[PDB]
Amino acid sequence: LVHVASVEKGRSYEDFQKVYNAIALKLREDDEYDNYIGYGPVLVRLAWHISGTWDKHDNTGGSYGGTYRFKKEFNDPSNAGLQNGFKFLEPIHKEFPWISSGDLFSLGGVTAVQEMQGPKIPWRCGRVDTPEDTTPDNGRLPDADKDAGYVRTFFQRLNMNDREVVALMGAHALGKTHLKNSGYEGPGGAANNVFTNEFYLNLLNEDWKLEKNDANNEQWDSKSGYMMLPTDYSLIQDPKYLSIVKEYANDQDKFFKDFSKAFEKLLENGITFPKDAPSPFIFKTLEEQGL
Ligand code: HEM
Ligand SMILES: Nc1ccc(N)nc1
Repeated sequence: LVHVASVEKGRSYEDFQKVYNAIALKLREDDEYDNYIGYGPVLVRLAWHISGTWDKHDNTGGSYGGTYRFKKEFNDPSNAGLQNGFKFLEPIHKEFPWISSGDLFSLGGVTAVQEMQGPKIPWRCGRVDTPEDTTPDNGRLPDADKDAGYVRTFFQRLNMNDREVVALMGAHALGKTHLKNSGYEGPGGAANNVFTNEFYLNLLNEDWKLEKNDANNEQWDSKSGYMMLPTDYSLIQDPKYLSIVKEYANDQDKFFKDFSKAFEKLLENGITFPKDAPSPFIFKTLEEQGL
């Protein structure tokens, strides 16, 4: 099962920078969403969930085919809430109808990370929409009520190692859990629409108490009003994860560089890029363009 990247006909860096810019401008404009968190976090989660269906064993799922647009995947219980991200991107797709769905969803996540002052994430075009019957069944995205061994084994299916898993999880500084979406409630820190290494600092420095929420699920709560999922907290229960948590808590630049690599890899799993494919694009932020 081979998915070969195919550049949208005649398109180049400038075309994709325009799509970036439209996403970034709408991120700025539609600022009220989710009690003024804005759409950044949900777009990052959308990019991850459309990628996280991948299975290295047979190359099913993954970002390439854009299959989130089909009802089976759109209505995955694991994807509850992501409809808000898709609705955000609808006017973008209308303005730029030539971009593939997988390119749009993945570019949304890259744009969100960068516009929230995160690391640059190199991004490659050429995902191609595939038919409805290529949509992966529900149940490939991870549960949150589990322990470190679960997390480790889960991410092996995505070809991610301990350092890549701990780096990716730093995205949980962003946005919040919403009780009605996932059965968990609250943010992981204070700056939840700015991309920082706060997730690791909060894991190490807050006083965490294991409580039940209003959906009768356990989660870890701090008196500052932050929360951790059981799978988040597992990163300080397992000694191998804990060492990497401490590394990223103590080195912002290292976290940014490792996140950027892991997130690009996540968004590109399953895709074969021709030797003659364009190099990865690194988009300028609005701020860098004076826009
Ligand atoms: C063991 C792996 C993970 C689990 C179990 C997990 C679980 C969750 C859950 C339950 C939520 C709350 C959804 C809702 O109520 O709205 C959430 C939110 C989020 N997740 Fe994860 N996640 C995992 C990994 C990741 C990864 C790898 C990324 C991306 C690099 C990521 C990005 C996000 C973001 C940005 C949000 C906030 C969304 C919002 O505010 O709307 N997650 N995750
Ligand atoms: N989205 C999110 C926020 C906080 C935590 N701990 N996990 C996930």
